[PDB]
Amino acid sequence: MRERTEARRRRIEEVLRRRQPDLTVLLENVHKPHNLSAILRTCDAVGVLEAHAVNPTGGVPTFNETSGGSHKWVYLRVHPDLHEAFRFLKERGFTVYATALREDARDFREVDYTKPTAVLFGAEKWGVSEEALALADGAIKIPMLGMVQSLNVSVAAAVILFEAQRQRLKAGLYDRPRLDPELYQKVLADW
Amino acid sequence: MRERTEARRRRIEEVLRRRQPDLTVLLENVHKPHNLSAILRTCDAVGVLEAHAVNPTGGVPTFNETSGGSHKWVYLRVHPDLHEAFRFLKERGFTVYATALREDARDFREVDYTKPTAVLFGAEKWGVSEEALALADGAIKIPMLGMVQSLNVSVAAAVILFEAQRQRLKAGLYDRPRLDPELYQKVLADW
Ligand SMILES: C[S@@+](CC[C@H](N)C(=O)[O-])CC1O[C@@H](n2cnc3c(N)ncnc32)[C@H](O)[C@@H]1O
Ligand SMILES: C[S@@+](CC[C@H](N)C(=O)[O-])CC1O[C@@H](n2cnc3c(N)ncnc32)[C@H](O)[C@@H]1O
Repeated sequence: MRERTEARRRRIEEVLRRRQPDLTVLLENVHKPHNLSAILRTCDAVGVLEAHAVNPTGGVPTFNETSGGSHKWVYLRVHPDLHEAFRFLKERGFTVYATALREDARDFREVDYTKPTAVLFGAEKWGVSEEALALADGAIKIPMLGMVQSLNVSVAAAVILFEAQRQRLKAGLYDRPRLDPELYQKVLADW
Repeated sequence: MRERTEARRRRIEEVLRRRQPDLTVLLENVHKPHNLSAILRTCDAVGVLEAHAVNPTGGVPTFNETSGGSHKWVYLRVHPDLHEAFRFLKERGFTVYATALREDARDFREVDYTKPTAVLFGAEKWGVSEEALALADGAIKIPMLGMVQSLNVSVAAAVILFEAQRQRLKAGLYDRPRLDPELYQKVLADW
């Protein structure tokens, strides 16, 4: 009885209480199942409730590599195209930053991730599309101090999301629930 | 002539001038070529000169996934076993922290990465060995605020190395060269 409630029940709610409905990622054409799986695992670790994608892993979400069965816990909304994904996020109050390898992008640590924020990541071989850069509210970049031009996409997603995790921990966002009662009770129900 | 010198020559030295001889990683039994490749790409991005491993990808370093040909730039020293890798690092003044999923590990952001530091990472399916934990100077952990217990190893390596990159950028370690003349001229030679 308490194994059923004192454990599973209590730990799941504890985690649900740290879910951030206003922190997310938009994945544009991320092709490799290992990147999709690792990015969702990272989303779970920083409390992302639902992630977004356009054309993930061929068209249908496909997992394999990481995933402490992370896709079991992080919702993944797939959009028909980039404009719909942006319409969806903007209508919900998100500021959307595209990640870019351009030298004119803003340093990723200078963004305030405690505000509703969605960060867009692009295809492994060629990055965020020109279309996506045009839609975004700004472009951000992670400093590269060596010879290579870019990081693995899952890695870039983690560097940015854990800076968001750092800021929100300090700001105290994880200290109290941030899901309305209906949403909360509804996700509590699935988990 | 200037394409040969003004470009290749100048950009390579610029990067060599940011290499950190006293910041590294020790990879214990990291099996997947995509993790090894992504971790070396991350090492390049934060200025790691040489990385270390015991039993990488089956025994012989094997790359495939990431690598802006990152293995072209980051030296990888493979050791016969864990004790030799530790002897090698300790004799050189490194403090070695093991990464652990234990709840008694220190928060990774509370480590001062501006001192000579080596961070040890373990096998994808089961983590750092009990032997490695016994050898290490301390254990550190990245906060996990969701349902999953761990992050992808390459992801964990990047979260920790970019916190090191953040601290060293502030401390000004990347602002001046930190390689002795012989080492510098020698790596300059290969690149
Ligand atoms: C292989 S990279 C970009 C590749 C593209 N062929 C290029 O050379 O611009 C994949 C992706 O990496 C990202 N990304 C990689 N390194 C990054 C960095 N240093 N800062 C910000 N985003 C980064 C993008 O978001 C995108 O999802
Ligand atoms: C799949 S994980 C650990 C797996 C192991 N089966 C376990 O459950 O403890 C691979 C590895 O992840 C690391 N690692 C993963 N998440 C981490 C976190 N939150 N903090 C510190 N190290 C982490 C380790 O360094 C190691 O290289």
